Amino acid sequence: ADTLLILGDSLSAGYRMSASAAWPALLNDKWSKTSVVNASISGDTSQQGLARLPALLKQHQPRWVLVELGGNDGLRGFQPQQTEQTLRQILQDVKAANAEPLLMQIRPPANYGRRYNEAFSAIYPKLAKEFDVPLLPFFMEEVYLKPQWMQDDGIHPNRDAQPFIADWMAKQLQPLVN
Repeated sequence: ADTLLILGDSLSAGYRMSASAAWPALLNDKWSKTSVVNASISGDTSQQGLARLPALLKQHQPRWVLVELGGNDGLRGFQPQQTEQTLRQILQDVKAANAEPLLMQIRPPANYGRRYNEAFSAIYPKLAKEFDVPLLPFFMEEVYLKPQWMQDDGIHPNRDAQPFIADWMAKQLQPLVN
């Protein structure tokens, strides 16, 4: 089976829950045909993900790499321009490893400021166009509509949400991984 590497933060690693409870594990279970390797770490900024990428590509030799990063950059002092360059590098590295990067749109909280939010959000469509890659919608948009799937911080999806995110992701990824 080919390998799909998930390079994400808390949203893919699972916030305050075990690896087996996070949606990537459920997806892996749902899929013998495709191996889903979760290389996500709670709190990771795009830079921290990029730092771990080289070893991951060499060790896992993935055919596809889902990039779900950037949400932690704002609070970590990174300007939209820095997030853009970091993601650009990640996409470059993924392609150079003969893997297909699958980028996911990320949306920061509204209390971050319109100036930042507009610039930040624009990063994703720009890179997807620049590298001609798939741009998946932010999976949390659907989760936000179900308070019963949100943890207390109003930021991370809870345990009950994972199976649904896994199904949602399976649907989005199906066409991309054949």
